[PDB]
Amino acid sequence: APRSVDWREKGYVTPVKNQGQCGSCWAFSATGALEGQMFRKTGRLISLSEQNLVDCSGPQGNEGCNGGLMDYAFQYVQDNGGLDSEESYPYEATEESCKYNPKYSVANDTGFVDIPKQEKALMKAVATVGPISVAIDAGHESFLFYKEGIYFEPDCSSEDMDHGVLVVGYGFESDNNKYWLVKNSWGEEWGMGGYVKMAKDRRNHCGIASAASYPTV
Amino acid sequence: APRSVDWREKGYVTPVKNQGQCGSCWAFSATGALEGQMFRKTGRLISLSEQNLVDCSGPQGNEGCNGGLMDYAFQYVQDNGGLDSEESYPYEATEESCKYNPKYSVANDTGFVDIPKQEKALMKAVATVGPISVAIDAGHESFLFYKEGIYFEPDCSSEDMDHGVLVVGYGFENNKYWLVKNSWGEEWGMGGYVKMAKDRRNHCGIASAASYPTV
Ligand SMILES: *C(=N)C1(NC(=O)[C@@H]2Cc3ccc(c(Cl)c3)OC/C=C/CCc3ccccc3C(=O)N2)CC1
Ligand SMILES: *C(=N)C1(NC(=O)[C@@H]2Cc3ccc(c(Cl)c3)OC/C=C/CCc3ccccc3C(=O)N2)CC1
Repeated sequence: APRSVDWREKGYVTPVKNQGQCGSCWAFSATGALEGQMFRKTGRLISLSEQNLVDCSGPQGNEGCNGGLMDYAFQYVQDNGGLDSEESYPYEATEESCKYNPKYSVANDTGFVDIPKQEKALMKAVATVGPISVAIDAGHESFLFYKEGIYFEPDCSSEDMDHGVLVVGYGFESDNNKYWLVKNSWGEEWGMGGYVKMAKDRRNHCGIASAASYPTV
Repeated sequence: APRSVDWREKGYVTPVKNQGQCGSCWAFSATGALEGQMFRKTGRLISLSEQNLVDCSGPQGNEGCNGGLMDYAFQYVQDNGGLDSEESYPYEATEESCKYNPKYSVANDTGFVDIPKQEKALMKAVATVGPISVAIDAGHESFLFYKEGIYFEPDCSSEDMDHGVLVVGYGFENNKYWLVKNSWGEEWGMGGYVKMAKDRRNHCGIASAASYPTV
């Protein structure tokens, strides 16, 4: 793998979204990774309907605005045979009723892939694949109020993760200088324009390599 | 016909766009009446690609960024299948190479209907269908540096028109007006909109080249 990656600078990443008062992180994480893969494939960046996942992917094991898994989102897309654009199926930020229309579907998959739970396996993947759906331990007062620099929270857990995010690359900066560039779904006024630099290669910090995946496209 | 009409009140109209330093007025006009008809059919408002129509409707007789006519644009969407979204084929404000992809198509038409050269006939169309493609004489100063009110250019042409726009409704304020959507950004007129004088000897030829696409 490369030494320094940023998939934003390749037009692989849509602008930062906001999930608001609803627990749909998983669906922003899924549409992020599906957006980048549809992009490598088709050359067009089209924003995908997080609401389509929030509404319809209940049977494949999701909990609407109370939690979900990214791979379950990928599984819904494959079974459903598609996913509408953000434009046709806008984010209403509550679980509503399934209004999927196949005439607007702008994405597909043939499944997903689970990266081994090593930070180097997640490095190589972020490098050859594109942006990657990951889960983190986000429960700390200090994440909720993030600003800049490399995030490192001593009390962070490596096996119990609660939040789904998207890894868009990584790089360095004198001390412990490596990081994951993580796209969050809490809008632009949070973090470094919606992004958090996570500590990379400090014992799997916040469990970023523990539940990492991407859709096959 | 209803005392007053507005299609923005009913979500048939996408926001006022801007053609820039390119002569693509026919295209923005064409996409507007086609956006309003799709909403009629489906229930989803989706923004369409002027740049698709600027590049690829050449075979129908349109002249890229140096002009065109709305009915060749409608003909192009039938003589092609559908048309791509704004997001998949963005607007570059210049004539460039044709880049259409059928995988990203979100509109269709079964043809187009032309309205008889009469203002009364146009009132009925707006009221019974939705946004209507029209063509007007815009060469005049009171249009360029125009802020507010019912427009009236005493020396406006009824035969010779050079600018395609969209009619999104009409109303009363014994006065009448045309609720016309322009493509000169939100910065011009009434948020990109203009009140043309209505039922006043076919002012600026609003009713002269009026069409709308069927679905
Ligand atoms: C997002 N705002 C919220 N969190 C979720 O929806 C989580 C994200 C999450 C946590 C952990 C893992 C992933 Cl891939 C995603 O990794 C393994 C998962 C363990 C249990 C996660 C899980 C399983 C089923 C249903 C929900 C859920 C979960 O907590 N998902 C809502 C706050
Ligand atoms: C928009 N910025 C410009 N105007 C045009 O491109 C026009 C719009 C137009 C004018 C007239 C009519 C329609 Cl439907 C649309 O109706 C009468 C027909 C006129 C024919 C003029 C014409 C012919 C060929 C190519 C373009 C064109 C024209 O001026 N169209 C560019 C300034």
